Amino acid sequence: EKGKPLMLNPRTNKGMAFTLQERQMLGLQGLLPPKIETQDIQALRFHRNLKKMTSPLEKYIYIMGIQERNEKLFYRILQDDIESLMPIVYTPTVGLACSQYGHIFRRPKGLFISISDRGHVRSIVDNWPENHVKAVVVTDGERILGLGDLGVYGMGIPVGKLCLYTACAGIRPDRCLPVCIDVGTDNIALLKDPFYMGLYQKRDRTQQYDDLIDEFMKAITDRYGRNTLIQFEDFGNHNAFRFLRKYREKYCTFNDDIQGTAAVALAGLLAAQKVISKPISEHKILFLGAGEAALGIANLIVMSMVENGLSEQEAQKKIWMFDKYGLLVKGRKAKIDSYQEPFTHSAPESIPDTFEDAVNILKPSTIIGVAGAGRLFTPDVIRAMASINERPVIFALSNPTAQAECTAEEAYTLTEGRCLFASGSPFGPVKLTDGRVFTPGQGNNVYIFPGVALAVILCNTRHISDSVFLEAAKALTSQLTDEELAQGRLYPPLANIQEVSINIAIKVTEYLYANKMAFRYPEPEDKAKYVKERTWRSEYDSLLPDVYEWP
Amino acid sequence: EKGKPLMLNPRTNKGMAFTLQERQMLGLQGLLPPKIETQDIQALRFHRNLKKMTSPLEKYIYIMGIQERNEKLFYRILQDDIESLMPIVYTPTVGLACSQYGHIFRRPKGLFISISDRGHVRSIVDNWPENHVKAVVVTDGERILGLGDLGVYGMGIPVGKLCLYTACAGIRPDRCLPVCIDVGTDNIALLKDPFYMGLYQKRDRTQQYDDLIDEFMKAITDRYGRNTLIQFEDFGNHNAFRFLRKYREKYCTFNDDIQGTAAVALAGLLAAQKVISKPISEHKILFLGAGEAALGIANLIVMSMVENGLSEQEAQKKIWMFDKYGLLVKGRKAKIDSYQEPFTHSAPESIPDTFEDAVNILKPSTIIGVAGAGRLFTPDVIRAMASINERPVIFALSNPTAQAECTAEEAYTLTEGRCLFASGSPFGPVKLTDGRVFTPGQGNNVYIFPGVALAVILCNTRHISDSVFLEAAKALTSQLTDEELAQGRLYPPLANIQEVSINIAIKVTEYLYANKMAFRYPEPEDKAKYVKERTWRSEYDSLLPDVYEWP
Amino acid sequence: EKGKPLMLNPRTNKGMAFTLQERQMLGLQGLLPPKIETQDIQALRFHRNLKKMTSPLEKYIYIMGIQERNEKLFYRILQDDIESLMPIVYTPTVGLACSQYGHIFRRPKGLFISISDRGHVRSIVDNWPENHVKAVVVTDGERILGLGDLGVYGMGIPVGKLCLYTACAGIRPDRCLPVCIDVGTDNIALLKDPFYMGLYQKRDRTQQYDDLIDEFMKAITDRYGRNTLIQFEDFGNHNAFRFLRKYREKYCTFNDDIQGTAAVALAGLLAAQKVISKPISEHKILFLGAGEAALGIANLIVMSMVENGLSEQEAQKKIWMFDKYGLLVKGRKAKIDSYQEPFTHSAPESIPDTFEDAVNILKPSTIIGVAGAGRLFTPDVIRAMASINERPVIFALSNPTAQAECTAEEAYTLTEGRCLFASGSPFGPVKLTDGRVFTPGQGNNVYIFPGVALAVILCNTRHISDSVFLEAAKALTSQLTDEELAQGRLYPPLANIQEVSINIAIKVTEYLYANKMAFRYPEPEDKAKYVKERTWRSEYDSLLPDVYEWP
Ligand SMILES: NC(=O)c1ccc[n+]([C@@H]2O[C@H](COP(=O)([O-])OP(=O)(O)OC[C@H]3O[C@@H](n4cnc5c(N)ncnc54)[C@H](O)[C@@H]3O)[C@@H](O)[C@H]2O)c1
Ligand SMILES: NC(=O)c1ccc[n+]([C@@H]2O[C@H](COP(=O)([O-])OP(=O)(O)OC[C@H]3O[C@@H](n4cnc5c(N)ncnc54)[C@H](O)[C@@H]3O)[C@@H](O)[C@H]2O)c1
Ligand SMILES: NC(=O)c1ccc[n+]([C@@H]2O[C@H](COP(=O)([O-])OP(=O)(O)OC[C@H]3O[C@@H](n4cnc5c(N)ncnc54)[C@H](O)[C@@H]3O)[C@@H](O)[C@H]2O)c1
Ligand SMILES: NC(=O)c1ccc[n+]([C@@H]2O[C@H](COP(=O)([O-])OP(=O)(O)OC[C@H]3O[C@@H](n4cnc5c(N)ncnc54)[C@H](O)[C@@H]3O)[C@@H](O)[C@H]2O)c1
Ligand SMILES: NC(=O)c1ccc[n+]([C@@H]2O[C@H](COP(=O)([O-])OP(=O)(O)OC[C@H]3O[C@@H](n4cnc5c(N)ncnc54)[C@H](O)[C@@H]3O)[C@@H](O)[C@H]2O)c1
Ligand SMILES: NC(=O)c1ccc[n+]([C@@H]2O[C@H](COP(=O)([O-])OP(=O)(O)OC[C@H]3O[C@@H](n4cnc5c(N)ncnc54)[C@H](O)[C@@H]3O)[C@@H](O)[C@H]2O)c1
Ligand SMILES: [Lu+3]
Ligand SMILES: [Lu+3]
Ligand SMILES: [Lu+3]
Repeated sequence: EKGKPLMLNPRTNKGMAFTLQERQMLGLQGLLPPKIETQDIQALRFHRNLKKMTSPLEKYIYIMGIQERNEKLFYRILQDDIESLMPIVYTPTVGLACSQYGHIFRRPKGLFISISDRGHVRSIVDNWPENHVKAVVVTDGERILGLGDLGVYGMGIPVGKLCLYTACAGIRPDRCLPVCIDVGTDNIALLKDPFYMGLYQKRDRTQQYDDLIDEFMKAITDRYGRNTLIQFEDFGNHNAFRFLRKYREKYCTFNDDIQGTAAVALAGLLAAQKVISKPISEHKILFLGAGEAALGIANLIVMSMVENGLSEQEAQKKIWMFDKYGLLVKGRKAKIDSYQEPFTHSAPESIPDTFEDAVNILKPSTIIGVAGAGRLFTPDVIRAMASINERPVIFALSNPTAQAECTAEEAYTLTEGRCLFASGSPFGPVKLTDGRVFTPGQGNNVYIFPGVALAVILCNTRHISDSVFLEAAKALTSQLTDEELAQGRLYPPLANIQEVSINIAIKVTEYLYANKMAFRYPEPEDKAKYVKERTWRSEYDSLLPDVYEWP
Repeated sequence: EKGKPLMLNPRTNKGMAFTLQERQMLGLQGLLPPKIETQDIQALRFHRNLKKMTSPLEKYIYIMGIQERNEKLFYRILQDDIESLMPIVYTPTVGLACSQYGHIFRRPKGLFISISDRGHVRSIVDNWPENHVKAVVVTDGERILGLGDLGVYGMGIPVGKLCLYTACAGIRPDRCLPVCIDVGTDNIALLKDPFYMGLYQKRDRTQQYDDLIDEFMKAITDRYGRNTLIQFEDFGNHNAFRFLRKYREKYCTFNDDIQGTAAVALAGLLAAQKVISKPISEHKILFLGAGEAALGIANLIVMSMVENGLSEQEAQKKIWMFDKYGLLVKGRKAKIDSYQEPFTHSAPESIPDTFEDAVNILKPSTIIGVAGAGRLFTPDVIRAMASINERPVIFALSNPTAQAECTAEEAYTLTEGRCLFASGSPFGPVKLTDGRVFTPGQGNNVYIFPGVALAVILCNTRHISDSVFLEAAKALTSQLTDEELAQGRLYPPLANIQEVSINIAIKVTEYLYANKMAFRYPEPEDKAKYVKERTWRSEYDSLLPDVYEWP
Repeated sequence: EKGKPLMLNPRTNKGMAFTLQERQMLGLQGLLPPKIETQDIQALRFHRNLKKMTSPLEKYIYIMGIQERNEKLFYRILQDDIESLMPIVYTPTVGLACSQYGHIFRRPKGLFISISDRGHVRSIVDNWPENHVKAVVVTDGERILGLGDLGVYGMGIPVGKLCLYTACAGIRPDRCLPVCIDVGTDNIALLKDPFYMGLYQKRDRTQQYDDLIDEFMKAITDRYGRNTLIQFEDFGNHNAFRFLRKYREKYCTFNDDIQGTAAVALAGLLAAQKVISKPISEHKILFLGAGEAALGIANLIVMSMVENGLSEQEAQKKIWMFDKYGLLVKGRKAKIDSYQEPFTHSAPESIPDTFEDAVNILKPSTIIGVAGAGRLFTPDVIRAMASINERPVIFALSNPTAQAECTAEEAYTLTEGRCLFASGSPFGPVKLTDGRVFTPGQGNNVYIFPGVALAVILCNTRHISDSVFLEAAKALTSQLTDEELAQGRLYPPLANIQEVSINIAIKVTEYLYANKMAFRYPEPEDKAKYVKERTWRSEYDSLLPDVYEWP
């Protein structure tokens, strides 16, 4: 192609950063102003403009705009302050954006397969411009973060992650593809909003539903290969948990909200013991709730507990769960799902009633907050664990900084900095009464999924096993400098999420090869330089044709 | 536009004559043989191959090939050997090819409008790739030359024709458009021809046919401009005359079969007298038939008799018509149509039975053989004219050479050479006993329409007046040379048909301006340069961008 | 893409076969005669036309055009009458066309990597409009059949060849790419040909040459992957054997004029013995030449011998070769090449001054005319062998039908039908005095390269071993009927080359597969239906967009 269609395609457009030669060769001369910018000027003007921006959503709507304008530029700036931009491009700003979706709508971004399209998903799947695709993120928006049902308003999610895929891992922007499935909704507020962008109708939980998913999986694979990466996101547990059991062994899929999480959690717990050094067998982990996040970590734990010569059975018997309906035990009045059954150990002599109550009775070495019900890690709770453990482990991942089970402060200050804390949300250093500063640890999934993703793709791996995430964990934590440890943080600084992911890549592509799960041939000798070589760069490319005089 | 499509479109492609640099900058490198030919080299490979060919229609096939192949090479070749290729790319071989259309089809060429498309003509009209179309050529296939109704097999003419408009006048191909309208055919054979490629049904003569032409008429002027020229062709006398009467002053249209013909005749008819010199007033013209081609002329004659000082009446009264049914006289039994009455004079004392009988009875000065009935211009008939006239004028235009009213020999020899003979069929010189080579001329309409077409175009004339044909006629005649006269031809050698039409273009555009029939401003001063300036080239152009250093 | 480009493309064009719906929707109405044809009427128009043809090259020309205007059709027509068209699209008419290339030239047909494009081939590769290429053919026009250095006039071989890959095996056209590499030329005549379409310089042989080959090999692989099939062709022995050993291991390359030829012969020879039954050990084999063919053939034989409980050494020791410099024995006066040594045995007591002479002293079971010098298997040479052996094997591969070492007649007759004949050129049945008719079997490589090519591709077989060709022969050979064996052919009817090749492919896949060299996963339980599926078709395909109401 040539001409303005060049300037129209974000994948090509370089704005003023187009060289005079191209500008001429390409028949652009006169379509751009007499100025030839660099990628540093263009970028400058950006911050120079993002600053004057007030609200974070406004900044989102701005940046997200340079995505459908100039692919390179958009992504260059991305890493430019990847640390600070991430929270606008993704969490939490995107939850805002996702709620606003349909109002702040401007240009479309992903792929849309509706239940009204059943029987033709393929052709649709064939409507997508991109030739080579390797990454696919899909959601049916049923559980858009803590916003619950958001229908197609949720497509904001796929869009976000795929950005990180590239931003911190180096996956090709073209090779990705966010997708949103529309089967209707349940949010009335959504069913009566003239600005909604999907089929106006209650969800579809009939057989039609699965078949549709089925049809799309095949359509995607059919169209792009069987090794093509398919990440399930924001779904309705039940489905999100069964749609995994089902296809995992059939396709190249994985669900971050589950596997992706458990990965980071572990990493946390891990690095903790690296400083605690407490003989596995004696551990006691108690959960403040039995949901998705829980069951998810609960097993990658057992999994690694077991990997240490422990029988799955005795392993999981070291895992206790406490959800709204009280403590998770045998025979209780409330209900307990199949996934729950294992972690539901026969009732202890005396039954607590307060999480705080439980803590005692059971006496866990560890305690994790995943109930998203605000601050339940009372001062008492903390201060009790703080007693029973010479160095307690507390993890409040609930989000946002509104739902955490507690705070970093109450955490350390109520334990003599004798505890090891980690927050799912962000939290500031903590200097205490003795001039002691404790920089805490935030467990974002951005720590895993992008790394695991790059590996599985560059390896032509055909399936993603749990041992992978379990291995992913290690990879991560095994990135914590002793001083980081000294500092007290159980997660590598979010400033270098790149390299960290790039490293995690390596170590995973290696692992893959060793266990012979990688089919990419022929195996390379230097995976380091291997991987590091395959990353996608924002650095512009000359569009000039290869002329050359002929002797 | 770039890539193979450059090589795929005939207008762009130029084969191995594509310069290394264009190849390189256009991305055609390694798509063409490393050799770089010139146009001549190419045009040579052609004439070399053409040589080893046998049947003309075989050639016509080959040649018409380079058309839908390399626009710029095809034509160069044409005006390269015009006098010799003319009767291949067009009559007579084209007559052959039309009857064979379907068995010799390889690729489509013009625009097809069918009554099945009635109501949507416009849309059809809108599918023609070209943007700027100035000259059109329509036909409904009813009377393809002497081959009659040929259904869609006639589309072989609009193309042939236009080749001349372009090769002779110097008109821009991408500005012409050969159109073919389908309303069934009446040819049973075709009707049963399994390769016939039109609608399988009787010719529709209902009201619909009228509306179609209309819809099309307007649909074309709409999309292209009411100043856009439309030439009617191989049509059916009855229609070709009314449509001519109708849209004449409504659009920029005319008809070759009538208008075109008429002019060329007179051309001869003046080149003759020019050597004869016989006081108009004593002139007596007689037609061997009274159809289309006769009345078409009969009036071009009048107009000029009346231009010389006669009155409409006194002029025609010097014209007589004798068709199959005998002498055309006031009250005669056979039918006389409104377009004949004028020339149907009052019965001369004696009514002749034979054309030769009439020859005496009337005592004409000029004899016109247009009945297309072969040798009816009997040696006697010759000898008679030759007697009663010390300088008889005989015109056998019937075609082909067979239907000819006679032959130059039986004319010149049977007159000692005291006859000014012209034929619508090719005849070589005739050396008699005393040893005198006379080159009888032929009156191809190819002399007219192009040059006029040429002028009417660039003059943005809105309507074609017959006065233009009469004028045109002079133009052509006045091309003659005393030597061309002394040689015996009243028509200029086909060889320089280039200049011949070009030169006519000028003189005609001039006439247009002066009578104000021209709307192209500003009116140049030196018309000669004007036109010679506006003639399409055959020589290659560049596609190479305009690159240059910015100081 | 729609409108004219869609019919401007040989791949998409369907001529009058475009449905009305495709016509209206794709904006083609009017652009095509109002007649919707069917492939059958189209193809019908072609034979009915080809008939009136005469010269064999003429037909060639006529059919090679259908190729550049409408794929599907061309081929449809092709395999329609593959037997009669094969020789026209290929040998022995192809050579007629290579010699006349440029003297016939109309439109480019493949890739062109000149030595002048050195250091840039990649880009040139990048100019090929096809995105997924899987089959490649390359040649340097140095030894194009018994014609010799033909320059870029030889491009016609890959092109043609490719046609059969398709027409015979079922390989997707857009995935095939024929290539020619201009490095100058040693044939003078061409160097003086004003039409010559290549580098008007002497054949470069310096280091630049190989380097270019390499630059290319990767260039291709770079763009189309590594597993991309690369068959060599009509090179100058020398390089053919070297580049062979070279890239053989680093690429999916192979050479038909070596590995292919072989396979056919052994398929002939395997056949013979099936009706001869003479326990290997007692086999003796001579050769009328030691150039290219000889060695190739020879070895695969050795390979099989080996296969049957033998030893490389003795094996070839059972093989002898008599070139134009006497026989290939130890210490002879002429020059023996490295590839020739393992067949240049130690001189037997008396040394043969003649083939006939060597025929006795050696008294071989099998004989093979691969000298292409003509009839050297004289009636004596025949009868002699006839005598010596009760069931003698004679194979005269030399081509055309002029270099044939003998003929089926002089074979079957001068042996009462005691021999096992097999010729390279074409020959029809032979009836004897005792009214005994025998069809002589022809051994074209067309029987092979397709089937295989097809296999390697579909199986992503990264490399092509010799154990496959030999395994190919067996498979081919195994396609013979006992009645077919009755008539006496060692080669199945060319009339069923489709299946033959397909079935050969099926057999090979399982092989490639079972031998763990097929990488395509998952390995299909049914190779039959498997291969049988992915076969390309000549049946047109709808263009209509997938439309459907939304409930
Ligand atoms: N200038 C450019 O845009 C440019 C230049 C050279 C190569 N390439 C591309 O590189 C590819 C060849 O790579 P390879 O086969 O040697 O690699 P590989 O086989 O080592 O990689 C394994 C698979 O992962 C894909 N892949 C590689 N890096 C990726 C990334 N960073 N993000 C997402 N997917 C990735 C590959 O296409 C391949 O299918 C070609 O498809 C080509 O299009 C692009
Ligand atoms: N990477 C991360 O940082 C990350 C990842 C996943 C989940 N999370 C956090 O975990 C929280 C829950 O997410 P989820 O996916 O597990 O949801 P979920 O619905 O699966 O979990 C809810 C569980 O918590 C229990 N619960 C709710 N309120 C309770 C209360 N007031 N007291 C006691 N138990 C209560 C419920 O019984 C239920 O079993 C969220 O706030 C989220 O921010 C963080
Ligand atoms: N530029 C040229 O050289 C040129 C141009 C136009 C027409 N022509 C020739 O004129 C001939 C007729 O064309 P037209 O358009 O006038 O056709 P037409 O059918 O309209 O007219 C033919 C006339 O001749 C009469 N006629 C038929 N047979 C006759 C016979 N046997 N004896 C006497 N009269 C007879 C008919 O009554 C009819 O009126 C054609 O054969 C054609 O070759 C030549
Ligand atoms: N290299 C090229 O291809 C090239 C270069 C210069 C101009 N042009 C073309 O010339 C046109 C401008 O015409 P102008 O205003 O100078 O002319 P003009 O005003 O002198 O002519 C008046 C009319 O005649 C038409 N015309 C001119 N030459 C013609 C021809 N050779 N055949 C058929 N129709 C013809 C014009 O389009 C115009 O409608 C532009 O539309 C442009 O596309 C082409
Ligand atoms: N599938 C087939 O049917 C098939 C395949 C390949 C080759 N061939 C035929 O094989 C013949 C040669 O091809 P090639 O590949 O062997 O090429 P080549 O040029 O490498 O082989 C020539 C050999 O024959 C010998 N020779 C030359 N003249 C001789 C003579 N006058 N007397 C005895 N020996 C002589 C030479 O020493 C040389 O060893 C051709 O005619 C060709 O038609 C047929
Ligand atoms: N209407 C159409 O033209 C149409 C429709 C559906 C699919 N397809 C094509 O089929 C391909 C899917 O192949 P698969 O995954 O089943 O292959 P596969 O894995 O079963 O086959 C192995 C390899 O052989 C190649 N291959 C298969 N048939 C071929 C042929 N006939 N000619 C040349 N190469 C061939 C494949 O591309 C593949 O790389 C897609 O690339 C798609 O473009 C075409
Ligand atoms: Lu999520
Ligand atoms: Lu006409
Ligand atoms: Lu060959």
